[PDB]
Amino acid sequence: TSEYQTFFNPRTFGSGEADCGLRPLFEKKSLEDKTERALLESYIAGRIVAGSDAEIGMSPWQVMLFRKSPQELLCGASLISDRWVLTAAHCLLYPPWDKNFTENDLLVRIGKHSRTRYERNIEKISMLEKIYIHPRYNWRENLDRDIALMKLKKPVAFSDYIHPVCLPDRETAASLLQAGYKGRVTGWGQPSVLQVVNLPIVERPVCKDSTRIRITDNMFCAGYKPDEGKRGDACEGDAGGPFVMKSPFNNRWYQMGIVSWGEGCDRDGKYGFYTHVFRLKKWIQKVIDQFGE
Repeated sequence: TSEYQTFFNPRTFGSGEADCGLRPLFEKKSLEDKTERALLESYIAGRIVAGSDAEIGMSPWQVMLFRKSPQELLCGASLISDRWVLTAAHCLLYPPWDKNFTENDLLVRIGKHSRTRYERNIEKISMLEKIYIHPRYNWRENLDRDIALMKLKKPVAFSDYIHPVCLPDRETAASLLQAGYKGRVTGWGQPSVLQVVNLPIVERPVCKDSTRIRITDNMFCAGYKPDEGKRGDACEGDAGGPFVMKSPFNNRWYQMGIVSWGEGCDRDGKYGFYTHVFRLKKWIQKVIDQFGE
């Protein structure tokens, strides 16, 4: 009994929205992951330090984006439906590096927890029907509008390990997406299981002051001041993967950001910059509706 008003047409979006952002191995079993209370600034088993290993099923919207041949790990991504996947544009299109991947170059692995171990009946491979990149994606400057959608060849089957994440409404965005609230990034970064780091959202004027890159409203930032030592490293989060927050309103995980880039990954305190998913919902709806059926 946790209420959620679906936003998208299941005809174009595929299925998954009504039950989005509730994890089968956690919210559905009345269980909690080892660090989610830390997002509430509450510490129960001791200060963890830096980032740590995710538990089986902690992040069932996690999607890895691979280059087909030769098989190499390109980026993170997130599953928002059985049919649609979110990622960062520069993962696919980056001219300064002569990077321009299309559907045929790529596959996605969904449901993985380890990496030095395959997963029977657990991880799914899936090919891509089509890639959609924001047309005002700016790679020349600041990575403005760093967001892309990828449609799966065939809809994936949801399991305990595969389940989509929710996308925010105005009210959720207005309330969760503010300084001092904490979010969560995940990445593979030699570590051998998916790493989780929790990070506080940083105020816009401080984000603007940490860098000479022009920061636009299509971006937010999270992390700790260059002062602040062994805390939690934003740069652990793989480019294009999700920045997620738990709504106290309804116990649901919402994807607030797409990991775009890191600032000062060579400092004591690192800041992460994220594509503002809510400011882009308009564009996401536009592509799902045009291209989803």
